[PDB]
Amino acid sequence: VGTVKLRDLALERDRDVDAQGDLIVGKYAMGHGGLRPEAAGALVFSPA
Amino acid sequence: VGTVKLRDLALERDRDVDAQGDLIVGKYAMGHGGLRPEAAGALVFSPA
Repeated sequence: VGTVKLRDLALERDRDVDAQGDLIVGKYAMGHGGLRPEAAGALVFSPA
Repeated sequence: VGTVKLRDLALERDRDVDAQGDLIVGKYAMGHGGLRPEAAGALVFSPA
């Protein structure tokens, strides 16, 4: 399994005057996938 | 009678960029009530 990164975590603050409030936000961007099917497995329960 | 203040009068300004203007605001917070019933009265009219 592999991962590709474009951006990292960040925080930001802002103020609103039409509603008398405050704001906080965080964000990033990533992607995931699988590479080799011959290096994986699982253990399960037998059918009832 | 009495009065209780939590915040006092204040003013504030802002800038709007999507309508090309400015804003001005004023605000406060208060509450009112009565304390002593032995120092009050009223004058009225006779019925009918």
